[PDB]
Amino acid sequence: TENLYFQGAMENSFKAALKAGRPQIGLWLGLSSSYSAELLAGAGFDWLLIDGEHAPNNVQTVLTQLQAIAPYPSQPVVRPSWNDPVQIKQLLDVGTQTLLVPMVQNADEAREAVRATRYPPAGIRGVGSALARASRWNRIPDYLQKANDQMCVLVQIETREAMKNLPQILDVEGVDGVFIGPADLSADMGYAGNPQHPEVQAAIEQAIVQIRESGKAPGILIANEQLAKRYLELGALFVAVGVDTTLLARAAEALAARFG
Amino acid sequence: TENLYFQGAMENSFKAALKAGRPQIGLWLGLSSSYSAELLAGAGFDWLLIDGEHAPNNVQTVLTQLQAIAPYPSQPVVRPSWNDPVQIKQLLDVGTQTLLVPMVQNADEAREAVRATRYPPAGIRGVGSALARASRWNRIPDYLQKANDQMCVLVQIETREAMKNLPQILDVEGVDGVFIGPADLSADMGYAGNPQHPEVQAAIEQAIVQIRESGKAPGILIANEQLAKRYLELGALFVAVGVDTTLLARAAEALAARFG
Amino acid sequence: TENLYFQGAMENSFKAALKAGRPQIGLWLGLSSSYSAELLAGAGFDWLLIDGEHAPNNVQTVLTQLQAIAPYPSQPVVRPSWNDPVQIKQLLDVGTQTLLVPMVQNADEAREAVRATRYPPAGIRGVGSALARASRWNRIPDYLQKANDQMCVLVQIETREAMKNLPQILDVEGVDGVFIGPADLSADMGYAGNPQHPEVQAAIEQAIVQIRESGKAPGILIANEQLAKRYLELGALFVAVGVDTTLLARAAEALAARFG
Amino acid sequence: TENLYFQGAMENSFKAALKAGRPQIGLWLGLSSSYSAELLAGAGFDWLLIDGEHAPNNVQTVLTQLQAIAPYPSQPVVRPSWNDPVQIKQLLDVGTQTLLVPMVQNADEAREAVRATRYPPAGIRGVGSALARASRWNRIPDYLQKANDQMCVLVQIETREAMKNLPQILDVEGVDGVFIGPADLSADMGYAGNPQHPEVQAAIEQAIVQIRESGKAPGILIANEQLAKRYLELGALFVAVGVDTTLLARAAEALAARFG
Amino acid sequence: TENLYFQGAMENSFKAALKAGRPQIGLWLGLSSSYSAELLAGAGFDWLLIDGEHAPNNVQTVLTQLQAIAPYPSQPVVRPSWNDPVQIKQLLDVGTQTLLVPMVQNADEAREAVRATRYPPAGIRGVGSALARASRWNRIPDYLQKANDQMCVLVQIETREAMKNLPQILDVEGVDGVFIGPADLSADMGYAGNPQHPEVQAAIEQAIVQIRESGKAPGILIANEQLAKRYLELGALFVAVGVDTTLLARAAEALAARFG
Amino acid sequence: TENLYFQGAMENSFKAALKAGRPQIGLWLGLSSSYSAELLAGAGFDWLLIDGEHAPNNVQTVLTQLQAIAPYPSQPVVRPSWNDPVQIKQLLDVGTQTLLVPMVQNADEAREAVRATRYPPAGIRGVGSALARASRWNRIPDYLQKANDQMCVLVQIETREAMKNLPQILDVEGVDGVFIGPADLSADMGYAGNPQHPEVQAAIEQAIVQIRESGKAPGILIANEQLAKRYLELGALFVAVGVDTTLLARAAEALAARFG
Ligand SMILES: [Mg+2]
Ligand SMILES: [Mg+2]
Ligand SMILES: [Mg+2]
Ligand SMILES: [Mg+2]
Ligand SMILES: [Mg+2]
Ligand SMILES: [Mg+2]
Repeated sequence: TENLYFQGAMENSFKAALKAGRPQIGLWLGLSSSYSAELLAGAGFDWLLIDGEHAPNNVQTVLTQLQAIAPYPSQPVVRPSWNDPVQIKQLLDVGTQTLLVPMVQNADEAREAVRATRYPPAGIRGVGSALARASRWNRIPDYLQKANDQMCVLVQIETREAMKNLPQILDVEGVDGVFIGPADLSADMGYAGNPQHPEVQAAIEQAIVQIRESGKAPGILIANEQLAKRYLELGALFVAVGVDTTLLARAAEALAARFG
Repeated sequence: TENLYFQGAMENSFKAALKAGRPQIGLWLGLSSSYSAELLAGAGFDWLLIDGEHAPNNVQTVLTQLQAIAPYPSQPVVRPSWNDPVQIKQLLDVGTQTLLVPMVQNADEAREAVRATRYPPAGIRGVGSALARASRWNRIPDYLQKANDQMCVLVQIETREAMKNLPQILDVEGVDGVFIGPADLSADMGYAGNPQHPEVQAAIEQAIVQIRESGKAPGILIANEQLAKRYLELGALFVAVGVDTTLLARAAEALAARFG
Repeated sequence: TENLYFQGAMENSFKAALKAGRPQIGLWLGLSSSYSAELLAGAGFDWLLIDGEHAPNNVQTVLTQLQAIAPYPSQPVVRPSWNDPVQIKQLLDVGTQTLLVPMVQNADEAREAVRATRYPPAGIRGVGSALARASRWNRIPDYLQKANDQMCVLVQIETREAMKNLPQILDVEGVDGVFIGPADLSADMGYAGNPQHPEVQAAIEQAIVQIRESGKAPGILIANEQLAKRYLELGALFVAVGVDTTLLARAAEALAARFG
Repeated sequence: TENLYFQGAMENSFKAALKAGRPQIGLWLGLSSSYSAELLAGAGFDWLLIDGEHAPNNVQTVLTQLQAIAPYPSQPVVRPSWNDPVQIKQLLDVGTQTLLVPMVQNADEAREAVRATRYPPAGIRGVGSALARASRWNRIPDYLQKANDQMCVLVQIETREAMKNLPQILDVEGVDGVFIGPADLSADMGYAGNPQHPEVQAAIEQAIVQIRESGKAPGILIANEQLAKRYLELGALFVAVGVDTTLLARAAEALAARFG
Repeated sequence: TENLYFQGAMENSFKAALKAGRPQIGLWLGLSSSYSAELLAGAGFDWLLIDGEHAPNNVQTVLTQLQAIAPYPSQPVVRPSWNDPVQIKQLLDVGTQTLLVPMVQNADEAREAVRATRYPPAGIRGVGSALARASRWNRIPDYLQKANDQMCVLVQIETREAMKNLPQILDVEGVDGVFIGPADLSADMGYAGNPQHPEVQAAIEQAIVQIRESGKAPGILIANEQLAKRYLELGALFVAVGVDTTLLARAAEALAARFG
Repeated sequence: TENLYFQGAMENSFKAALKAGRPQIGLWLGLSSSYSAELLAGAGFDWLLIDGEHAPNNVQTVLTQLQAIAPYPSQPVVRPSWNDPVQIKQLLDVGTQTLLVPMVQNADEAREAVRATRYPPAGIRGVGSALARASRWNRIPDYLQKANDQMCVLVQIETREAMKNLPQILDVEGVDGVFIGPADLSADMGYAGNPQHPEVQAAIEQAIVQIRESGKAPGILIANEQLAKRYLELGALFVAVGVDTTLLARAAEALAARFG
């Protein structure tokens, strides 16, 4: 069984599902807890986003959430605080295989994101596999030779500039998905973080169509179910449909109010 | 403003509301996190139960949850793992003023629970108020003289033995409320922790009525809203109407299912 | 896949292996770290002992070690600090199914250990399965009805008194295995925690044989490999053959010495 | 009350006091503990500086110190390790509203500090308010529209270069205060971190006068009471008068020595 | 140097100083922080009391405080939450050699405290020295044979019952010192934790004299310096003269007040 | 003794041993635990590398590992995640005196590493010694004047570019040692992280010879003992001969396999 476990651990199931065009339904994790992460790992989502940008996470809390999530069918995705090669290196060594990189503005930045995930000559990933949960402390055989192909890089387009540079970003080898962040986008477009305006919606839907056309996976986070279904219909392949903090806050609030 | 903060830290608002016959709507906290505790402190509940019996909490995590909840209107209640004077002492020194004591079987045990919370001569509470958050490290004036009166002891009746001893338990001075645990009770009655059986409901209803007629506050945890309203109708004064882990688990499950 | 994950979370593989007379090779975990626990879960042991008696562990660190170990074939066993029903309750709710109970002196104490692990009417286990990782927050169907049968209670015999009471201890229903602690035993016999004396070895051998003849599983911790094989030869079924702190300390020492 | 709490939480009282020219007396927090932070929150200071530059703090320990301090009249100020937009973003999302930015050398850097705190179009603050304690997980109404005006940016001038560029820094919109760091300044001036030299004192006092003249708030940390009063007389508006580690170390040392 | 480090780790310097009649000046540690413990270990105290009774400490935080204090001349003493053999065992295995045991009421209880600290046949201390920091994971040679003699047991007398039993308590072999808790004592005597009353002072003075005449070490905690010197004058040998939380709280308060 | 402790703490024994040409045998610490660090501090190594680049460490876990290691003869060395002046500043303030800086490509970068460790005018180290464990909260006398000379900067050459720039790096004042990272080097040379190729070995041995020739200390990490002895023979002065995670994983694996 250990052998079975290790020859099984390497494979990036999320990446494989995106390549095959299987839509993946996700939940955002901002509770920054390995305990609630495990609870939510059993809810039935295809993927769970561990947010190191907008939730108080770091490399150490990412590690314990990956450990919590590990035995479940739900697949972890991790958002670094920015497109930082050092931070990406550290997240990969604790076992991150799927990265959601915020604020990717152009093809150079997208390329930098991809190269941060890959060992030389294909990138600049630093080698420390004996030390790393990524290789299970060198129990995964041929880890150094197998690692690059199982990395999944998803880049966020969150500004008008990023939207303008989209065709070039879609040309970058190793960018597997492009995620539209509606809150940051509408803010950049002058709608103060509220995406429910026709101009923001048009830019979002056009982008999803262009992304899918290139053969890459479109992604988005949207709490409105009707909009989520509509993005799915247009070809989005990684769609986060809620946020743990929001689910908890709204369920508790609605419950308290039912009792006055 | 510091004088003003301290001369109001002392006051037990939950105990005052129970004495006045104001019904208090509660949420159970099993997430064991100061982060989600603060989030839930903003939802509008009268009280929040920090569970040290059935959730992975200790004195240390109780402390950080009390700190998180402090500026909000919601009032903290703490459940020790058992009727243990040592643990009760430690919970009180970190600032706990309202205790929900599990598995109180008779009047002697209820009396022991009360005495654990009170300084001599009215009890056996150990003195270390310079060290303790309870007195805000001695910034609350005359803490040793004001502490006993602001302690609020709630005892759980969870077995047929406990239900038989209810009249005597209710005669114990310092027992402010009596809480029925329907799952433990139904388990003891032969229904395996499933309270939705006529015999269990009848015992619960009779106990609520009996508690309230003796001038004490009846308490209960119940996830079913219609049962909750019925118990409120009957005179229950501290009613927890959901559990954070359950709210979170069920909302995430339903969300995932809506997308298949 | 979630249904499939849950309908297999319930099953105690260690208990099943012991019942079938399959010898189980174990490693003791005193490092008190979810990080090294995961590392050691990949090494190939049948079972890992999370020590809450002689290592700085608590319910909280047990929980994170269980999460770390979960996806691996190695099965977790937990040692509480003593035969304490409250601590046992808390360990079970975080997901512990196999307990190694220290200093069990007689059949009454063995019976108390068994009853602490079982829901009424077969025991006194407190009910809080909505809150607990044990039921995966109620995602395991019919948890309350399936829990008792998957509990595996191992009792330590560590004194001459305990050895005398062995026949009666072995007659206790629910005692699945009997573990001999050679250090505590030799200490009680007047050999100061050093088990390598003929009189101690003879008592150990006789107990192993006696345990196995009664149809129960004999257990032991032994760092000496040849003694371990001998005890296996004699019928021992759960044998811990080293301790993580010792493995680490001795390998580092020998390495340093090779370089002067 | 929840409504009252939220419509009350948004307001930056420290910023309002500085605009009104009310001098604010502060204590530096380097103990990196939510426990001692709460203790010191009751001491009567107008503000408390949570030091992420010279004390072992990070985003997570800042969060728990803010939670500890929250119910007290003392107002939190947070120093990031440097003028880092990513780190500033993370500190703001956990609820930081007043920032003390070290090593601001010129007006460009001061402008970058200001823009890191503001949502587009006024800055580059990333939007993730559903996830954030800053908005109380979206319970503060109109958070996105109200947030920019409640941010308070204080910049540190700590070198001869910064002193030379002071007139231009004072022209930067959104810089509410300018803090002189005497230890770093004297070091840059060739006095090895000791500010008690006439040339350092002259540069400090001249700067305080120039700062106040521009209508912005001068600030400083000084352990000497006589110098503190003298800086206050010259118009300094945010003056930290001690450091928790120093208060503790000196009180304990003086106590031990009194007993030989 | 490792041999040299280990052959000096074993020795209890506090116990040796008490036996020689050298007065030891102490500081109480309620901050529950390994960081402030190290800071205070440099202040010049003979001993530091890590409080597990009235401060939010556990075995885990005791361990990190012992590690922090280790390289300094100040000697650690640990107070368990009560006279509990299980907790005492766990405290000893993490390296505690000097215990201050609260609420010892009679000679039987004093004897139980002593026996909890000693390996058979002189006591009931459980054997797990390979796992324990106490033996430095077996690097201290002949640990099992040297441990008992380096244990130092101090018992608190805190009630009128305890004062009556003092002669018998003092006849217990292994009781190295007797500590009077003036707050608990005055509370029991009817003075509500306020020891500054003639009757309480007289009982304290008489006990100090009685303890010292029996050849044992008298101990006390007292924040008032002149009372401390008086008790020293009378023969007290372990005298804690302040509390870290109090030192910190009072220095910060006085500082704030000097600035209004 | 406090005086003795402080006037003793300042001295960098590792730096002194390198200047005197005493070879130093090391162990890498990737377990990221203050507990196992203390265990390994007693194993007999001259130095221990706390890895903040490839192990999940941060400033806070470095701090607790330094505290754990402090009383032992083994000397701590710390690797930051990169040549980052802010991170270096924070590591120095918690007490790091010996730094191993990864990915130093040229003499400019080496100079930046050196200047990050030194107070003005010799570098850009920020001054906050009252707050810092580095000065023992200002108990080390003349800390500001003594600190620069006790800093020990070791730079890693890990690419073909770094190897080409070696002569210039060796000319940089304050670079005390040059460490070859074989895994990163062979990766850069096209051998995918496996250093056991003649071309990698030749580049390594030539570099060691050039380093020692310049009068600076060569260093390396190598798990093969025969290669370690061979690098030592050529003049390497800081040689790490194993990794804690590897020692633990391989000892546990070999043990499990001996029992089938
Ligand atoms: Mg965004
Ligand atoms: Mg119950
Ligand atoms: Mg034993
Ligand atoms: Mg400065
Ligand atoms: Mg006392
Ligand atoms: Mg490297």
